[PDB]
Amino acid sequence: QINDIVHRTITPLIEQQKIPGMAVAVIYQGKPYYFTWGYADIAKKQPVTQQTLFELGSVSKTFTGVLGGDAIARGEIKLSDPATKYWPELTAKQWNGITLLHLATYTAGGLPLQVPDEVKSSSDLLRFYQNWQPAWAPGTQRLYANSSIGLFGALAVKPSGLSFEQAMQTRVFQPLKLNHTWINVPPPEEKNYAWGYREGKAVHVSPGALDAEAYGVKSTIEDMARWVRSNMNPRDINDKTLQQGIQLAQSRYWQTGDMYQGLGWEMLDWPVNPDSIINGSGNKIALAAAAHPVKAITPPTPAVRASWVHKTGATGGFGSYVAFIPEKELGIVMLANKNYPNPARVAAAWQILNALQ
Repeated sequence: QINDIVHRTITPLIEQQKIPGMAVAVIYQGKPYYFTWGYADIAKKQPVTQQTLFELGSVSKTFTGVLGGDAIARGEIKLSDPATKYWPELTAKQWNGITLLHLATYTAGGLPLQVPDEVKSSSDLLRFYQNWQPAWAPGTQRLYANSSIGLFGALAVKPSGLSFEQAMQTRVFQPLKLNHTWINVPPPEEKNYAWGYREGKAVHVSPGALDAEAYGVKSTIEDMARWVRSNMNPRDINDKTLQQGIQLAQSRYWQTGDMYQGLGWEMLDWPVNPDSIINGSGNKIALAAAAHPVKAITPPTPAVRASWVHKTGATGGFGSYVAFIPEKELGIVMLANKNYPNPARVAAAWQILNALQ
């Protein structure tokens, strides 16, 4: 049963990685199953519950990709639009030919993993992009980057007239009944906000430019189970543009190695080789490992049901992982208040979902 494989996998993982608190949801034949361990606050012995909020880190990129997909489905943007269409002050010559597709899929030509920590004002942000010099031509190399998809999210909402948070709330969170999912945790919900732990110290994510767009969502294990269900079976969503946007986020725009780049989501063909995904999540020590040549998929392949769809995410004090297999109606969410190595997350998720086929 589900309980046995979950306990048999997560209990050693928590011990090996010294994880202070953890929540897991397994989605199995259209129903969620929840598990919690440990503490949201170690000192106060406040337990992790199904209402504890965890920082999703870069799992937030799946929300940004879906929000962008919804804007496409609304007719507000196209991925073929130039980035300058929505930010005309981006007059620097290197931006000719860079599209929203490039920003969304990390293929603009070497935008850096992090926005520099010295970027504080909007003028600081404009100068950063104006001074950026691409290492490669657009649409040739994938370099995973907050400064890339973060800007995609910020520009994707410009035709709506809404802020990124208002757009995300009204167009994604509220239609899917994610009523305990936040970019900015409101004061009444702070009692539910777990502490993250980095080297035994309690921490929360630090402010940064494009934080909301790139890594800034906090959510419960229940809302994330609903998130996985909605992305696994979009045809069950009654909001047409949101259903379409969810589908567009699992389209395959680029191929590199064994994986395909969606909007936020990343996909591999199912059945998936576990070494392919465990190794693909490892630490990229060498510079060359950060850039991957991409093959254009034109037109993009519409969402393939026989896929392993997944995304890792971390902040200073949290580590999260989401994966699902639409063909098998199977998925998992793993939220922890410690940033522990990605390969450990993927291996545990693999063992659980493999046992449930």
